[PDB]
Amino acid sequence: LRRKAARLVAAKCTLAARVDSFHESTEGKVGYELKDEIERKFDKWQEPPPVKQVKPLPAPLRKKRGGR
RNA sequence: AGCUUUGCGCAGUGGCAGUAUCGUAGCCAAUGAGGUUUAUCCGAGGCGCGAUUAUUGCUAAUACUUUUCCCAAUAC
Repeated sequence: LRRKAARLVAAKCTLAARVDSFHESTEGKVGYELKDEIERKFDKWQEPPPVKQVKPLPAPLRKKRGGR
């Protein structure tokens, strides 16, 4: 997942650098929000897979079409 | 006043393929999906789940017997 993470980190770093180039969000709210988003998307990737049901065999046993 | 371009609908005439089509009050996505090549470069859907003849509807093929009429003198 490291390249998928690197793309996201690069995008959010571009956003933070554009934020900082005008010296706005001096205290650091935007960076904290972007880091929180990055961490949440990282946890989503590593979140354990959902519970998935087993499909039983249908039945051991009707008209059919015909054309081109 | 014709000619013509783009996108969207309604149709008609064809051709091609059934290992693919569709759904997504599930998740993520141009504040970036995905990146094997062309990476100080490209640029959209992707994942999971679900339905199924790997889209779905029709149409057709897989049979003859009920009834309802009857006998009689030109005679003790």
